[PDB]
Amino acid sequence: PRYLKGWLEDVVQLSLRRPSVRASRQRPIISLNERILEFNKRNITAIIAEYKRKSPSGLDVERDPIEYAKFMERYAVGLSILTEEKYFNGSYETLRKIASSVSIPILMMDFIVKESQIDDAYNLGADTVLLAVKILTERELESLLEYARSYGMEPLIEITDENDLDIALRIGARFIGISSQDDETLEINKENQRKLISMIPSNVVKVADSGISERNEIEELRKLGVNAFLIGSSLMRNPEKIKELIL
Ligand code: NI
Repeated sequence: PRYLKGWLEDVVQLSLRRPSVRASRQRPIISLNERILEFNKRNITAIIAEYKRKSPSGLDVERDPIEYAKFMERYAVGLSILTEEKYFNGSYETLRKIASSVSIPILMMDFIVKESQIDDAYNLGADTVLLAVKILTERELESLLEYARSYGMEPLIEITDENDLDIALRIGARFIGISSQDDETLEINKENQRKLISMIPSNVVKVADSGISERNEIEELRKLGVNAFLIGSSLMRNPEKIKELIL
């Protein structure tokens, strides 16, 4: 990984030492990016419901993961399942129960810094992973995209700024997540995100996460070409809000 400072460095250290998993996957890769494209065809607002009990931003909730995934199976374009343990309270069991029970696309959200972690997603039943430009070297990014591509997964590559975009495009990314939050500091900038989004080739599938709770915020973002929306906190707190966001 890159040399990092502070909480991010700590989590990348946790992550290098994370025990891998052994399981045979008993389900297909259901492609998150294609389904998002499919919901653009039908003009259905395409929302990735995130399941996370905790965030470094101070969310701290208990709720049943299986009931949540099931409720979201009906309206979500896919699910994002936090598996990082220390800062998000996630776990691989959560992903495994979640993947066993629904048949919409599932993304594994963690801090992937080694191949066995992508192996962990596949064996647990996730259909794709998030990669962070910001914690990987360019050679690690490229080869971890190649490695996820080899289980037939198109990874979601997170960019926070323009230098991230240049590295992402160069390494071949076609599925890009644009974060308003910078993870190393927790600097939130929604104007920086808007600029960044206009620079992305028309040919990449674009996912946006702010801290989205409002329908107008989704609408603005769609106008700029954003294909799908990663929404966590507000749906952790009121799942049924999803209905009003999809309408
Ligand atoms: Ni991130």
